[PDB]
Amino acid sequence: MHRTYSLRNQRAPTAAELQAPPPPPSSTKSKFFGKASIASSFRKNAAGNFGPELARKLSQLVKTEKGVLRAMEVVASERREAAKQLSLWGADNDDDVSDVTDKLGVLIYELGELQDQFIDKYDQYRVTLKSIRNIEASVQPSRDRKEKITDEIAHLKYKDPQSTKIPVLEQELVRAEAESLVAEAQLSNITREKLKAAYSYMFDSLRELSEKFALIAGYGKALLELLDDSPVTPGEARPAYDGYEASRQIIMDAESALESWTLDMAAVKPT
Amino acid sequence: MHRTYSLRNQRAPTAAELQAPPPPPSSTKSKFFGKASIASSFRKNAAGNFGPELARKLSQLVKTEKGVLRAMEVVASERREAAKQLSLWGADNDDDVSDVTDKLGVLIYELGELQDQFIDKYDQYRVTLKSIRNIEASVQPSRDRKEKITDEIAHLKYKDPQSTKIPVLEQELVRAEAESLVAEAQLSNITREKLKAAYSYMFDSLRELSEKFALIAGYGKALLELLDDSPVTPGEARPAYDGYEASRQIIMDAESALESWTLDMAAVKPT
Amino acid sequence: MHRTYSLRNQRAPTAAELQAPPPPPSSTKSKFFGKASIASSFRKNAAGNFGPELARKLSQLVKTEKGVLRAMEVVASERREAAKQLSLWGADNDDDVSDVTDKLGVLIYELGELQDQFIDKYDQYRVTLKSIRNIEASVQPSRDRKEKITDEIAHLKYKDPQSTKIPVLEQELVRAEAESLVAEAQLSNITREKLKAAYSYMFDSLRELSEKFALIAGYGKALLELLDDSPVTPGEARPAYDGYEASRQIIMDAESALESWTLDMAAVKPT
Repeated sequence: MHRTYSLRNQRAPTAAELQAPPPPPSSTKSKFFGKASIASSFRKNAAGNFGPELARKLSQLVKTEKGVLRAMEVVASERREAAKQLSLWGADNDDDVSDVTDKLGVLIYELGELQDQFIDKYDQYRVTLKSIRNIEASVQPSRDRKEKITDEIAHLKYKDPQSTKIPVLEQELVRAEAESLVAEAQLSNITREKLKAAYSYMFDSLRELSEKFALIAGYGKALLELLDDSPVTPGEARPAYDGYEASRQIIMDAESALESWTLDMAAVKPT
Repeated sequence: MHRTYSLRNQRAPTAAELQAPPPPPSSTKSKFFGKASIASSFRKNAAGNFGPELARKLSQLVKTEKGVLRAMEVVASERREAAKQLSLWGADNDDDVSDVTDKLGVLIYELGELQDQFIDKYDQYRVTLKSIRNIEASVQPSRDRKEKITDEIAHLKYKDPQSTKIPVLEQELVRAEAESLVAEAQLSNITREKLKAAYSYMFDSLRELSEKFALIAGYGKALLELLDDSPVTPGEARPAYDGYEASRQIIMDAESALESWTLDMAAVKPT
Repeated sequence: MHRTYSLRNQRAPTAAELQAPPPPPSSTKSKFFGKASIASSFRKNAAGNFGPELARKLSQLVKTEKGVLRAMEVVASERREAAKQLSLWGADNDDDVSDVTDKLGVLIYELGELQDQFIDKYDQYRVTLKSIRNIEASVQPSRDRKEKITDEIAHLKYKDPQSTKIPVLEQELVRAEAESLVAEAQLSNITREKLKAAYSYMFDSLRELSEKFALIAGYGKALLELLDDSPVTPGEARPAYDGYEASRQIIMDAESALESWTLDMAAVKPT
């Protein structure tokens, strides 16, 4: 992150914040738990309660992303209702506002739909995180077997070196040594390859959602241009709205840029 | 939106979907209400229960966005925990994975922080939506007075034209006519100006969040390049990690592009 | 401070830590309040209980440094006892150890004495912090008078513009305006000059204590050179100690460098 050289928690303002000062904190700071009700919070402790020690963190990790999915499902679905209600209010308004508002509802509807595709790809990233969780949890019992083996041979050797079980326990240590070694190496291999692929796919989904979000946001700015802000005095009639086809053409250009999106092209060019 | 010429609900695939087929639907389709618990749903009906008829839709609208804010608050805060837990797991892994993972946790932390600023600006857009709700709700009683006036004069005229209250009720109709006319005109004025300003600011916040999201996503892709996917065979040691400063420099370029973001420049260029 | 680009609290190791790994955390983590008993903690809240609002932070600040002084008084005095007890143990040991140990006790005694001078200068810095506290606390009642004045004139003007007290209250606002302005300007002046002088003197005391600490520490390292670590086998006598004058001369050089310390010279040369 970006932080200032001060004991204060507040960081240095961004160049974007220089032009527009940051708004006051949101008035939705509920005086409650604030973390996806109670069942999710109790579930969070349950992952580390009765799971393998090695995979306890991963058992939380994959399921924690389910909390991301469930919360984002509400965001996508409930914001979808906002587009429903927004375009509905356009009726009890003048024609110019009605056309702009319901068109904005279409654009927000697209915002929600793209979000839903993002949650689907997010689920796929969660699924492969579950897969690496599964193999790591399968590795753990071998570690259990190995430490049990060295514990027994150490205890038996301490008791007496003439025990007949130590000749076979020494080979059992070598047994488990090669046993654990082969899949410890592939555990690093599969973790590296799967994490790289999963997060490359996840960031690909993030880039897809991000650029689509930006394209609709900018074209909504162009859509908002057909919104007269003239302060008409009372007693005088309004000229009739005429930008019906102009807003219609704006959507067509939006759809044209929507259906012509390939990963080869990218307006965002990191340095 | 984009839909195909078919009675089927499924739409035509996007060019992005042509390269990568869409993933299967998420496994988080809970068999429950699925809309921000029950209190929000019961609250949604309450807005239209005991409110002014004109502002019933707006009373829902501004408060519905509070449901967006509350749900997004969970998303921002609970995904923030995912960055916490992800970087924590980097300990019980090789050094290369540890450096990449905790750096990814930093980038996701920035993702959450930018989300929080988005919710703050979203609250401001909700607040001005509350303001237009307030004035429209203040307009409603005049409509109540006007229809009551014409109802009384019509009923009195039907009963008898010689009633002494009709001479003053006729002027009362003109009274309320000019009364309602002046602020009906400004109601259209303030609704148009405030909606345009609020949604221009909201789309400005959306563009800000979108481009910042994309910048961090792309630089995370560059960060992921320092992740060897070589399938090392068991029994052979690994060369030591060396991309400590390379990943450090990647963040510096990310911060440099982060602190040098102005609305004058925009990589996204709509056609 | 120096922190790493990770959500982990642990920072990047220093170059000094690279040569010598950091030791495990101290075993003195008492399961108690741990902040200078209870009276100091209760006193800390008392400073902000019944004090002027403007000087509440400074009233804590100057007195908080008394907590530094009281705690450092214990450190200086109780470590002074450690030098007493250390040199005492030198009796029931061989002559070589006895000479080295009691000489080390002398050096630690000097360590304590220099600490005491540091606490004295620390008290002076605390005293001038009390002085700026006093003047700022004296400024506060004028702010009280000014806001009371504007409150009364606003309330009286709201009640009626014909009130006879408003003609004199308007001049009273100008009265307090020039009143507050003259010492607000000097408040900034005196705060800047006094804080600069106090912390320059405080850092001068810190530099004095620091370099004296280092000089005694290094000469103690030279003193420790007269300490044979040979593993003498049992049954063989030891050669008699002879470095009596060598350790005596080491102290003389230490005292010679001690009495020849001027602020013009400084081994520490910041870049």
